[PDB]
Amino acid sequence: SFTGQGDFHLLDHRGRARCKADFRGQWVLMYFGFTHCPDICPDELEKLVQVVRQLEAEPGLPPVQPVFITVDPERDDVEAMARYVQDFHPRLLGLTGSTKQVAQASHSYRVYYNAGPKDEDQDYIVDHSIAIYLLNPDGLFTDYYGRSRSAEQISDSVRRHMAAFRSVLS
Ligand SMILES: [Cu+]
Repeated sequence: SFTGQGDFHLLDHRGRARCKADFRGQWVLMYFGFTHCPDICPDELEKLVQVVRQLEAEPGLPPVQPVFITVDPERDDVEAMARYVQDFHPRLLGLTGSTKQVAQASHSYRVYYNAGPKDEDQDYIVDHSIAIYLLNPDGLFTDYYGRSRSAEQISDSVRRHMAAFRSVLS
């Protein structure tokens, strides 16, 4: 008795907070990042935006909506997300939160990011190991992508992930 649908809750880049249930009826691309990457995110977000724009051009392919998610709150803001979305394009979506969100999400859904020690000198932040995930139109996941790729492998992989997950109404 009760559901309780394997939920989640994050802040919207305009000062609200969105639940798992709103995103139903879409394909959604989940990206784990932070508002201060030097030279990985400004490749990959533009690289993925070119794949999203290919799927605006090519008829019958899935409407892949991106979300960018902050992995640590000690350097972010909802107003920083609001810029990080819009100065790329208003088709972006920015999501943020705090410890008892991101920790209980990670306890429910185990995934890699490296919290490091330090003592005296002192570079290092957190490793964000360039993986992304496909969330789908009932609030379930399909599979992963990333590690090292570029648009020509992505559009064919999104076509193959589509041909695996399927429609129905066939
Ligand atoms: Cu990055």
